[PDB]
Amino acid sequence: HTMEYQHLGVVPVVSAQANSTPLGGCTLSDGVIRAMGDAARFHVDMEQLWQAAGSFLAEATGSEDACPVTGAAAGMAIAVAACVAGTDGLRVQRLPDPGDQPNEIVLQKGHSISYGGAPLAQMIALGGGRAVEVGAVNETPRSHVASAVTRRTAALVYVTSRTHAVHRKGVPLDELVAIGREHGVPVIVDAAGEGGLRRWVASGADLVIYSGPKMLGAPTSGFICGRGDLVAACRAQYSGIARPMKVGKENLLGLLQAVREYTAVPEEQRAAEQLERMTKLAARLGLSARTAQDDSGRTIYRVLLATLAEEMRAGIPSIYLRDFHLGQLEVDPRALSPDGEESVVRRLEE
Amino acid sequence: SHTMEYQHLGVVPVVSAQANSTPLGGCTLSDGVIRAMGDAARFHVDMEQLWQAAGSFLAEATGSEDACPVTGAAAGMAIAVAACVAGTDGLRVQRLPDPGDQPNEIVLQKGHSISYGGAPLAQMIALGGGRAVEVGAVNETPRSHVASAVTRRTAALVYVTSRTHAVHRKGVPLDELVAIGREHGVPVIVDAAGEGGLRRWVASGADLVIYSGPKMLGAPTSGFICGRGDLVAACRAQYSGIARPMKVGKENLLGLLQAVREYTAVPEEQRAAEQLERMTKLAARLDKIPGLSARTAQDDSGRTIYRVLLTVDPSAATLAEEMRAGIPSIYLRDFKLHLGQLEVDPRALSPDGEESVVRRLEELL
Amino acid sequence: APLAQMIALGGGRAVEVGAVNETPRSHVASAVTRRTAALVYVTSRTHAVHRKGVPLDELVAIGREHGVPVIVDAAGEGGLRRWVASGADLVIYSGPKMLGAPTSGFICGRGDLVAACRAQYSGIARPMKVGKENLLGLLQAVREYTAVPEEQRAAEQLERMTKLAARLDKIPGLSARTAQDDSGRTIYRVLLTVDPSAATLAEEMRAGIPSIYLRDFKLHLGQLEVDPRALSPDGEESVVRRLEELL
Repeated sequence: HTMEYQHLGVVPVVSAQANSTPLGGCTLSDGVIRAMGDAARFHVDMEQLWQAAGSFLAEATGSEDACPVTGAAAGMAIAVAACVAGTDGLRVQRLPDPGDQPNEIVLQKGHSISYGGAPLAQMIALGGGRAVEVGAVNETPRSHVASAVTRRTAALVYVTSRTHAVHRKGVPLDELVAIGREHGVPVIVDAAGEGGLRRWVASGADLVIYSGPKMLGAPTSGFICGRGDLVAACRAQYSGIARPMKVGKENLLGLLQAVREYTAVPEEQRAAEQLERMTKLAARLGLSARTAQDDSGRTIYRVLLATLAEEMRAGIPSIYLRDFHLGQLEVDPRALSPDGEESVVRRLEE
Repeated sequence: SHTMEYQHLGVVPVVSAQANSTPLGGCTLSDGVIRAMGDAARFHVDMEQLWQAAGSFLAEATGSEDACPVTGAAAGMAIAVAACVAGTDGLRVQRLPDPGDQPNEIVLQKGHSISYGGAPLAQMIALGGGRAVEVGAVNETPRSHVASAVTRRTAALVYVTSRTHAVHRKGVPLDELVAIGREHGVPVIVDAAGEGGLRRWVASGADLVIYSGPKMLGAPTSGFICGRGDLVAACRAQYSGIARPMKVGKENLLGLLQAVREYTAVPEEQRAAEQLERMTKLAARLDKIPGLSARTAQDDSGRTIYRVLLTVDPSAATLAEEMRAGIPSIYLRDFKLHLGQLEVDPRALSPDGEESVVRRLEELL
Repeated sequence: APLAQMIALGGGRAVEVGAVNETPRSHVASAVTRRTAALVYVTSRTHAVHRKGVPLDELVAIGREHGVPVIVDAAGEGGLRRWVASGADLVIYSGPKMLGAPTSGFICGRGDLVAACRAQYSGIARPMKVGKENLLGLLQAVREYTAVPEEQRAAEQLERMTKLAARLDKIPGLSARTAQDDSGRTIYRVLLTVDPSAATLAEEMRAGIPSIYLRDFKLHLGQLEVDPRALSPDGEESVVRRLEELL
């Protein structure tokens, strides 16, 4: 028979911590799987595919254009390269050496996150930029970011995630946009796991970065959308530092099909079905189990429950819970199958 | 509820008579490979566990100590270089492309300074924290020159096997680079992207060998680095660093494993025999066209690949542009346009693709 | 001695653009700045590589746009006019290669830059002495070269190799055929196919009583080539006699 996980000794795991990269991202629907199989059967003009894919994702996000990438980590490096080197093919070939181009990338200290143990500054460095962090972890004044922009500044960076980044007393996105529009400096937004496809582009940001597997139900993929001239600069880096960040034709069609399925389901029906499933789940679960919405203010509902964390990950159905400061644990339903939901209750009884 | 297809985007499939080119989407996949990608998409797995299991699989097929999947040969060069520069130290991995205090000079022959679809090999070296030190000239590189360039600041030697993209005229063969690497304790990195042999390149003693999936193995966008167990471990560590944006989906990896499983079941003597008879019959059908002279030609570099060399005499350059602009877009191998010739490569040419070449050529002569 | 070394002797610094298998036109144009003194182009398809590169006429157009001269290495070219006709400012020929001259050569092209070449004989060209005997030999060699049409030199060479290829194909184990130059030039050689060691056969030819040097550019393909450009009629018989005495 054809190769499967069982032939490798790899046992499937249960994910109660959403679509994390160390677990393979997300599982794909039948429609996305069909789209990847149909794409694998033909040769196509990949430049013609990227243009059509850009137009599709542009309409989905209300932006001028879009450029597919492998994911948000690549999207940041490529967006930085686009702002530093532009479309000039020689400068594309020279990166990460910026030559004489402005390459300072300004961000709040509280947004100095890491991509699975890889610093955001490393992605900035891969695109030829030099990260310039301003302010402190607990506070960054607006004027400090404004005073950081000089003739050497290539772009500003903002991280939306309230899970990885600190936003207390920092600089919100609208103030960064006004700063970028004041100095004529692009604003790059890392919206890797955001469910909103339009609100981040609507803020005026020049480039917005989305990760495919996190919320959109796509395979390993992603895209950068925003201003047309800068998106063209993003595509130009595939002759440079983005060339090893290879996006296959199968992954790209899977991402487009996943966006089609994601935009068809109303966001109001996604929360009600998720709350009713988690409210009933909190009743089935000693132990203090309750239903709690996202503490950062999102339409995501989990079950608010250290030694038990290591125990659930080692059972016959390896269950990975959400461990985001001791206190209590969380059960994220974004990647929880109906079988995986009953498997959680069956193992927790032990 | 119709799924997304190429036609929905306005993209029409093309006919490749120039093998599995990246700009044309790599290669088409068999039903078995397609099935493997779909099955891998239906479960979450420990990706660290999957990378170990896949590593042992690819190491066995290539006869090496271990292997590390990658997105392709371009990523494989950057990761292999990073492995020799930063090693397994997590902070060092996080700080690339800055090499810090580690030796980072990467020695290669001038003739091997190629580019991966625009992106030079020296650029991939720089992404991995290295600095390219090119020795010799395109038409000559003495062995002594390469050995005199290896110092305490040298992190790796690089060798490129492709006789299509690189140049080997009066250069330094692989076995001599291995001997130089062994004398100085410097690893040897081999770009064997489109090689058909899975074992001979590891068998040279090279420490890291790089294969691209879509080229010969019929895999989806993917690849792997195989070789010495300690340096393969250093490759996996780069996925916490410069390899993190070079993501390999679980579907692409399982497709690659199924592609290798199917590739090792068909002997190379059977693939060449069927290809020789398929091009001999195709060359006869084309030679009958008025003005065109077609003959079966073995690969100039010496490989067991057979194409149809088309001799034009009535414009060979204009004929290739006419073939790409037809209703079925057909891409011929125009490496011999300066000689006034074209080539029909079968490596990506379906049986129906052969008829398209004959039909389009007949409708234009 | 690399071309980049010759560049450094002339006070320049080599700026190599692109890759061996590809160099886009835009890359070369973006590398030309106010600090660029010249563009260099090498015609030889034997020693240089031109796969997906920048043709000479495009380098000329780039040079004209930036006011930067173009230097052409046409060392072994047979055409005396076509390379100047491209608009290149300086074109370089080597005497002994095709013109039958003694050790010598010349640079031709734009009058102002040719004058600057002569001035270097008070500088880095002073050790590169050209004897009055070598120069007159070169002039007489060009006089004799321009009197024989290229269509007559090729015809006699084609018939000489066709008859030689037949005499070699009759040798046991050796397959000989007349082959035009792979790069497309009007030069004809005899491609020798060995099947019984092609590498050992060339070493055997160089170690014979008459030392014979074959063209071993196709040793990796298991082939050898008999080039006639320096092969006297008596030299042909030596090749047949030595090959017969070893098969």
